[PDB]
Amino acid sequence: SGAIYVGNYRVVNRHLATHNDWANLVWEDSSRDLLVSSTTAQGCDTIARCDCQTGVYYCSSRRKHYPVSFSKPSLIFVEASEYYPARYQSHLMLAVGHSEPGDCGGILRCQHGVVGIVSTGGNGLVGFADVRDLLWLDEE
Ligand SMILES: Cc1nn(C)c(C)c1NC(=O)CC#N
Ligand SMILES: [Zn+2]
Repeated sequence: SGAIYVGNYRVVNRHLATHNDWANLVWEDSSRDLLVSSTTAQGCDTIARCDCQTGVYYCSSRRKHYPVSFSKPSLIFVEASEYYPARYQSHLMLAVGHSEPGDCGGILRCQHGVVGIVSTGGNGLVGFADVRDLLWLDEE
């Protein structure tokens, strides 16, 4: 589980979005496993705006933050999972590391702030849904 809280936005894995999230929808994209809902309270999480391929992620299934190298966001074939069929997930970054389904929503952070959230895993790879291209999370 886990979210990003920036301005009047809450950024969650689309597959973990609540009824309250869908009742307060701003933007969702199934191909990226992202959903953004409206917040009453201002958020102050800083979104990275950068090209970084090094950072740190939170892994709930180890209670540990791990430093990783990761690929730039891309369209990647992800084995069938419980919530998406076998498919191209878009805007996905991969790193060598541990992840289990409930790690979804752990933050990946670089020197510039929040890069993304844990979304895919298996075969020793963890995938993160990028948010750095979502420039509108900054404004309005
Ligand atoms: C973070 C992660 N690690 N692993 C092994 C898998 C399958 C995931 N993602 C999901 O299961 C999301 C769905 N459906
Ligand atoms: Zn960065």
